[PDB]
Order: sequence, then structure tokens, then C-alpha cells
Amino acid sequence: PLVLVLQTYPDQSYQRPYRKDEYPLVRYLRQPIYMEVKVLSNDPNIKLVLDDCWATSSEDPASAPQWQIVMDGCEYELDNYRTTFHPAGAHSGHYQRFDVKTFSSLIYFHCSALICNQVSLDSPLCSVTCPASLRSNAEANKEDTMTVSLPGPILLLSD
Repeated sequence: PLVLVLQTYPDQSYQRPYRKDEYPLVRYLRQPIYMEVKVLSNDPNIKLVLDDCWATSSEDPASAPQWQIVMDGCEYELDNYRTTFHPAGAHSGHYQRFDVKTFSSLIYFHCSALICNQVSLDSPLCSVTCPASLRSNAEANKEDTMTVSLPGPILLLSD
């Protein structure tokens, strides 16, 4: 089994992740929060991709209310979040880096993600077109994904 994690980094340099005892983080509205979904491996073939990312006001990723950040591999802006991806310029496919921007509140962040082996059996999420089209009633479906959350919440403050 391959194992995924969701982490936050201090800045766009992605030098080291925040650890648990540094949470809760403190951020301001419209300030970028630099996040990464990473595979803990060492296989060069594999490529990590996101499915959904969303925020809750309680620790439980299943709790309501929710704000959608990423949907079907693409930025979702309708819930008042902006996401910017950060491609790497080795093992580039072992992680997906992105920053999120929000438009005093305590927020918990989660993503769902999966791995691509470059095989016919690869998820549709392995090659996607963005922006993503909204789902129909029947279109709702679950890929085989792992849910990952941050070690702690983030406090959003008004600038």
C-alpha cells in the first residue's frame, strides 16, 4: 500500500512542512496558504493527482458545512476559495503542490487523492481538462481515493 499525506509549508519555496505542534496556523483572508499532497514512497512511474479538496469548520472531513476548494482535479471558485497549482520545474509526480486563498474563523482542510500508474486502468482524474464541468445528478461518483487532512486547523483572520 502507498500512503498519502496533506501538508502545509511556510512559503512558496516548499523547503519544509509545518509540523503538528505549529498548528493551528494563522492566516489572513486573501493570503496564500501553501499546501502539498505527497506520496510517502520509491517508484518513478507513479503520478499523484487530486480529486477533491474542501474545508470544514469542524475536524470531521464529513461534517457540514463544507466549502469546496478543488473538484475533480480542478480549481473550484464557487465556494469562495481560489486555488493556484505549483508544478515542479526528480520524482515530480510524487506530489501535488498548490496554494489556496480564502475570501476570526477556525478552518479544517482536507483533500481526496489517488495515484496514476500510466495504465488503461488509470482513473479519469489522471488526465483532466480544467476548468471542470459541473456534475449532473447522475454524474456523482466516487473514484478510489484516499482522504488526507492537515494535522490541525488554520485560523483565518480579517485583514
